Amino acid sequence: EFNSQVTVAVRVRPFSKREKTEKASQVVFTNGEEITVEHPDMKQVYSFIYDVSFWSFDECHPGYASQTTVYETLAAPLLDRAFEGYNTCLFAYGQTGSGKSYTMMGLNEEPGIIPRFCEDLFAQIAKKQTSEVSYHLEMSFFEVYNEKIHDLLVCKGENGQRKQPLRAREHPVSGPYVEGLSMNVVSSYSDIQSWLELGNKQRATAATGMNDKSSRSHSVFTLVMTQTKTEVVEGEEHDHRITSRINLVDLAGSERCSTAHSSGQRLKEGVSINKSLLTLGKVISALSEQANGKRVFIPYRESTLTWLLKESLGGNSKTAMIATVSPAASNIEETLSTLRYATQARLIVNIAKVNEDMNAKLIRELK
Amino acid sequence: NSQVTVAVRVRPFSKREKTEKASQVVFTNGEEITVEHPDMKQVYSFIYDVSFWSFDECHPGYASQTTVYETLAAPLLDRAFEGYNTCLFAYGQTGSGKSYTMMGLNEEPGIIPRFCEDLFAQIAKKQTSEVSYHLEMSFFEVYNEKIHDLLVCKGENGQRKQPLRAREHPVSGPYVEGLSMNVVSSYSDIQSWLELGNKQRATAATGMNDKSSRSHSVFTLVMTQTKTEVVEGEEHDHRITSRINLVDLAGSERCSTAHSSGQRLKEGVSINKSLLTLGKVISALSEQANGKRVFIPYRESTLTWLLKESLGGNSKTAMIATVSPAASNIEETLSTLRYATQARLIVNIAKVNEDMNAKLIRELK
Ligand SMILES: Nc1ncnc2c1ncn2[C@@H]1O[C@H](COP(=O)(O)OP(=O)(O)O)[C@@H](O)[C@H]1O
Ligand SMILES: Nc1ncnc2c1ncn2[C@@H]1O[C@H](COP(=O)(O)OP(=O)(O)O)[C@@H](O)[C@H]1O
Ligand SMILES: [Mg+2]
Repeated sequence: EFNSQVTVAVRVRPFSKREKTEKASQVVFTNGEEITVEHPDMKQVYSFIYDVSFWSFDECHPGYASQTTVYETLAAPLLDRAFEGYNTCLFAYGQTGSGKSYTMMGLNEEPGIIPRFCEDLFAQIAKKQTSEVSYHLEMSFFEVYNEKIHDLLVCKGENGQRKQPLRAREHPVSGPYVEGLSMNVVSSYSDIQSWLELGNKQRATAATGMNDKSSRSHSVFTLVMTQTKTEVVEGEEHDHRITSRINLVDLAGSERCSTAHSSGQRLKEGVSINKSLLTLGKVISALSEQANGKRVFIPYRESTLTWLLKESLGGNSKTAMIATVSPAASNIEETLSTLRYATQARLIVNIAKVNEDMNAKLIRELK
Repeated sequence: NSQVTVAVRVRPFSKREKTEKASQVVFTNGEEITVEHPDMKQVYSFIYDVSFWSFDECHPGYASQTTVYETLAAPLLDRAFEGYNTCLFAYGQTGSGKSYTMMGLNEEPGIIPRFCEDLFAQIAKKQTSEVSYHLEMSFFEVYNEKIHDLLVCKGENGQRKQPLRAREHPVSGPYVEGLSMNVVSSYSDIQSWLELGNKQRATAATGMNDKSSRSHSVFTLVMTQTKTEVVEGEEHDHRITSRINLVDLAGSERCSTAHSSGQRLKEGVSINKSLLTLGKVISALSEQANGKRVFIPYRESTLTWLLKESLGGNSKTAMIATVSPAASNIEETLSTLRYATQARLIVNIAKVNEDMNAKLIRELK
């Protein structure tokens, strides 16, 4: 009966060193909810509406959306629903050097969404930690690189090459998953921060022409929260459990080989990123046409990313998209591709449900 | 016209099998003998007339020492005083607790002492100085189809086990030629002779324990009840003789699990043959009591031969089987339980033990 719509949001980034050296023009203007793109040639103007818009272009102009603002507007509802008993997903999308990693992870003195999410989660837990409710939290953090899966939260052994790949499998009920994945327990913010540091140090980064710290890999942060609660029953208590999966996803960029001066491994990994975005795009185009009566088959098996995220793009999750765009005029068509895929993702509808861990057993038939 | 009163008696976990987490295989649901294979390959069911669930105290029906005596042995005493013969067989494997079930310990005593004390008490109560009761006793063993007396001390030799032979008196029935009969008046007089005889009984260290019986044991009480004559003349004219028999058989002992070594293979065969004959006799008597014409094979074993008159006519026969509830002794418990069933066994399987969430059907119905 529920049909949860996907929460699309947009973030305009300020000018970069490259776009200031080449004195590129501003074309992405905002008025609040709406985002418009006045082409330089002045032959046509496009405009798009979204649930949420962020304008980090100027640190002084009114309407400046900060890390705390994007958090409190996007992630806090997802935290409320995750405590309610829903699965949640927040995934970034955009081009190279557009503010996806800065938006989600952030830097040391400019945190992104992930640390704030974990911090507020643990705060609400410590503030609701009664004997009525117990809380158990597991985390995983993994990487997709040249269609191979990798665990980020391990201390690699010394060798000429030490990256042990994992395999993806399909459980008939739970859906796709990764076999051999470290699921580490967490009690408070400190362990989370240490694991995040280890993961962001093990992640794949390189220096390319459009970002010196360009992530060469998709990154997924999974939190499994199990909250146990009681009901006065014929015997002992502690007989309700609610599980929730929170998937925070930072993806890479399209990376045109001409601008991004690339030869060898960068081309190779870059090409892999291009094949991962093409598949993802095709899955967001088929999910936006399957929510309009037309019947379509979503291709999730053509990429490990979309295969693992089968349950988030569709299926059972409350999901949100952060499109990242640059205001320069030298990237208009790529910004527009991002905005068109975001406006199509707006039309996605999922079926989110409470994970009472009791269906078909006894209280399903009570109900 | 009397069928056997077969009864079973499960024992509780001991120290070793409670420490080593040996799981329970024998359970109770009113039939009180259901065996769930630990792999749940088969669920057997062993309906019995009487059964004593001495597994854990908190269950209703914890059959204690007093319970088993007052239930199964005291009728044999009330019947002995009626002028009729009785036999009580004890069957169990090494470790089931047959000794603690029949004899008992200094605490929580057993069938033998309860029977003897109640006998002496009822005698002293019914005694009038016009009626009198006299008790003599004998104690022998059957070994490799041969007879031996247990109350005869032996001298200096390798060993002095002399064989006696059985003979049929045309009226008194079968008996042993050369058996020692000894008078008694109190339970110490019996306990002394028993602690003497169980030292000369046959025992050897086989594949099971070093103290495992390899011979059947018969303990016989002969009771003479004499009443006087009021018409005129001699007393000793109204005499009633009763025979109580307390037997202790050995184990079936399969050779597959115990590579018999020449002399441990001559005793297992004999025991296996005697148990088969005993089973045929009991099944034929049960079928007789339910209105059939059959023939009881007394003659295929010295045991049944000498116990003919105690296993036929107006006599009372009981058999108490002792079993363990551990999964370590499943092959032995099923053996003990199959040799005791005078009915049809019921084997089945269905994994309803764990319906996923508290009897799905109660609300899915
Ligand atoms: N809102 C912002 N304020 C200040 N600097 C920003 C902002 N957004 C992005 N940047 C800068 O731009 C770069 C973003 O690179 P990154 O987001 O990692 O690329 P990608 O999104 O392709 O992974 C960083 O060096 C960061 O300092
Ligand atoms: N029904 C019972 N209840 C409690 N304890 C028992 C029971 N049967 C046996 N036991 C304990 O286990 C032992 C009995 O085993 P035992 O008589 O040595 O076996 P067997 O007589 O077959 O050689 C005794 O030590 C006794 O304390
Ligand atoms: Mg990045």
